[PDB]
Amino acid sequence: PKIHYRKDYKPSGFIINQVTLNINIHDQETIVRSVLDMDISKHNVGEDLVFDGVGLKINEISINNKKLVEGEEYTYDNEFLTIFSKFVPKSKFAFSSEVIIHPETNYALTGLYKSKNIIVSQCEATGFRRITFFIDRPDMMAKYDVTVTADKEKYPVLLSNGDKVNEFEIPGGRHGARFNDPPLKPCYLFAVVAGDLKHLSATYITKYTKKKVELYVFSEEKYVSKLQWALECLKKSMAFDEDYFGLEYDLSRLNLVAVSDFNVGAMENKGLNIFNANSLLASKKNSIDFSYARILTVVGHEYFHQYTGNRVTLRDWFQLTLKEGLTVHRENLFSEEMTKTVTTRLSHVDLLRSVQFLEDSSPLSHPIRPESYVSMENFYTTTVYDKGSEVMRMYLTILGEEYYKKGFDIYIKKNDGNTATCEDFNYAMEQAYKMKKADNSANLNQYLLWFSQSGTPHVSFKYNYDAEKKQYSIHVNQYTKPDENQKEKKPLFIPISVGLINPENGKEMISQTTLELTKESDTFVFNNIAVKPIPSLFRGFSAPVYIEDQLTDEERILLLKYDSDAFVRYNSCTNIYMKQILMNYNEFLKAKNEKLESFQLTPVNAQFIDAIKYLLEDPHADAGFKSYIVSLPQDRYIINFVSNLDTDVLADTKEYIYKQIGDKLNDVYYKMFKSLEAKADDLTYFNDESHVDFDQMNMRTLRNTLLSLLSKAQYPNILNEIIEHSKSPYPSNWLTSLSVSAYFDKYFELYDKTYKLSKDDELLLQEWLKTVSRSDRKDIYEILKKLENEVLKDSKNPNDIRAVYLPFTNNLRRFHDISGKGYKLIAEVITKTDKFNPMVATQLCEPFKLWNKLDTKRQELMLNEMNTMLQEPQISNNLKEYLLRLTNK
Ligand SMILES: CC(C)(C)C(=O)N[C@@H](C(=O)NO)c1ccc(Br)cc1
Ligand SMILES: [Mg+2]
Ligand SMILES: [Mg+2]
Ligand SMILES: [Zn+2]
Repeated sequence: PKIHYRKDYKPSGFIINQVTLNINIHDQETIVRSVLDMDISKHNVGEDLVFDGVGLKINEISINNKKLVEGEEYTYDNEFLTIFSKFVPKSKFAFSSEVIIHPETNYALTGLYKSKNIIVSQCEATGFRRITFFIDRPDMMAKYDVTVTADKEKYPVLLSNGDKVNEFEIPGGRHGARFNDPPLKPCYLFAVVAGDLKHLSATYITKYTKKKVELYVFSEEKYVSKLQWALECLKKSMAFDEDYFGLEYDLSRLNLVAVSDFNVGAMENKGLNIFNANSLLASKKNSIDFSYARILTVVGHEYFHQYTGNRVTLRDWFQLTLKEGLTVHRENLFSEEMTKTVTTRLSHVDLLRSVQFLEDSSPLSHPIRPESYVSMENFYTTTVYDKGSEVMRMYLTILGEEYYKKGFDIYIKKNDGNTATCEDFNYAMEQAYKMKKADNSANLNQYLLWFSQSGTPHVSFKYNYDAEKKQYSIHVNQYTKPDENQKEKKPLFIPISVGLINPENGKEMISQTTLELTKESDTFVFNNIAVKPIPSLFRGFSAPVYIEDQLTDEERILLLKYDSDAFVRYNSCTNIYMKQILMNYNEFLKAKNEKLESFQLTPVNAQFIDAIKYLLEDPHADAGFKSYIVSLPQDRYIINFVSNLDTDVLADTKEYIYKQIGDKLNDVYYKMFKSLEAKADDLTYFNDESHVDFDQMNMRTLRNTLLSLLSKAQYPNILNEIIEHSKSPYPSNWLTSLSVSAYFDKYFELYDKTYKLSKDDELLLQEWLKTVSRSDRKDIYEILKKLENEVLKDSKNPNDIRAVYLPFTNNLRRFHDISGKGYKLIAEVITKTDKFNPMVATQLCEPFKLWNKLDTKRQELMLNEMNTMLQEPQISNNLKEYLLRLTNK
């Protein structure tokens, strides 16, 4: 296993100036001819010419139109093409090759592959080497001239980067298209698409240069009517980057293409973005509400890459977070502006503090700029993406909007058309930091620790108030637990957005303030504070940290009701919940350990329940926010606070807490579920695919959340509401009716009903699969078997496999069955999947990420299955490295 190190970076001894491709798609094979106009770089030391080339069938290779003989002049081991230096020229030369590949049987979905009836490429990060020989690394910038030929019947639409400069007929019912893309680009941004595609189109005129940009969105003919929202999101994305960042699109045309088989969400190939179908296609009749936020973010994400990723690219893959973390940040700013709901920001924080915090306290923990990798695909992580985004967002919090836009502009102008590192961005921000602080002595050298230091910082507080002097103090410290990456952790630059709430009237006591914590501990003092305040800390979640507010539940309730910041309210609620959960957990645990005949449980705080009722009944309060407060924290958030987690005890704990709150508020829940119906399920714009109301969708989220609570509680005659719910035109509703019916005898009745509604739409069926997979059923294992035999079968579609299994993995009581059969089931799916798709195989390993946080029995069970997987003779490099790191080997 070759290990690559960040410290070992050095420029290539070679240069690739021009790439001339001929791609020749036939029924049984695809022939790829490539001419590389190359040169010798100043870093050259007469070394062998080594190309990346994975799974290529060599017909012939040449240097300056002279054939190379195998063995005497070169060797090829199906991974590297090694041309001995004595046969390598010392000036400008041309390398050429003709190889054969087979997209039809490429089920790894990397390189060139077939998705249903569409030929499509995926080259990031190391996919281009699976198409032809190349020095497959992002710092090898080249010009591209690409010709694609194919059967005209089967592949009328041909697409690649750049401008289409020629179209021509070919004898035998074939045709060709030539694409010239003069601007330099890394090879992972190369793309090609061939198929019977249908499209929607529009013309966008840029804000400043008034340039006409042709926008095209593609899909297979059957789903062409699901492209409308995507086109709207693209227009929105272009407008936002113009309005916020002052950035216009520089090309004549932008294509978006949806394919059914895709490993991730989408890919930002220059002028040819390629999407997972579930992240581009939607209709109000055939999609759940989440699809609309999903498509908005993903279309937005790929578009913002055009500057942060494409025009300013990476020096090496260790700088991945520079384009991904920064683009997610831009996507988040975009989404918050478009949705105009507080739940947008809350949803990102909810994701980070559950999934990413878990990762960062697991053996897989890494900094957003990793120090090493075996398979780069294994580091496209929530750490690199989402913690990266938070690190990028903190710049904005520190600098403020005005100076952040100035610093960002410096970064773009100074690095446009070039490769860049994380240091380059921090430099640009430091320039704005100097301007803001009004002295050239200020620097952001400490901030670089955010890129290099792994683990989640812990921030705790102590408060003091002197009523006589009207003086308030906030004593703060930070701490990061040592791990396998850093022996000693250093204090980070932590920006703490704070407010001070007057507990008597709920008003703000000070103006907007961001405390800059740069030491291990500090004391921030405030004068002229009339009364003892309740601190509103880390407003907007201003830093990716564990917050320990040290507030009483009384104080947290007051913030929940009266604070102005959405997150702090949300977090105060979260902290009240966590305290309750941890208390009841230990009480349940001690009773189990000591085998007690009787014991007591601490009831849920009555004033807390009163506060929930208060908010729920407030008509001016946000429906989305309401759905969060009636929901306990994510299991993966909770586990970060519990050692040797007994999943049954946690399940017991949650059930007790929900029942306590339900026994008081169920009537309020039902009353709200009925009153929200009119606005939530309004059909006025059901046939307008460009009209999306995120507030209305939040109301539906609240209704479906309340319905779930009422169903679990077996509320009187709630089954009637469930039946009526199944007749709703909105998929979010009638799929909800399926999952909540799990607690009734009518489940399999709705199972068949919803299946018939879903079966004729590829994406809708996959949502149905997720709904079934996540169903709280005692017979879920029998149900999964039914899905495998009747629906899933032999499908190699990642959307299909992930839909069937991943939701089930979050079933706290059933997946973590003490027999370990849940662990055995997924390990079998992982090993099975690994034979044709290593990336998705590692994706299916997500349940095992918390293995060492569980009780000793469940630890042993998970560990056994992972060791079983590790001993599979044909295990991929991706899966092997992932499991080796996860199990600390
Ligand atoms: C769902 C989400 C994580 C946002 C995604 O699609 N990421 C892309 C990406 O960054 N597109 O620009 C992605 C692309 C390549 C690889 Br390998 C992994 C993830
Ligand atoms: Mg091959
Ligand atoms: Mg299919
Ligand atoms: Zn991206």
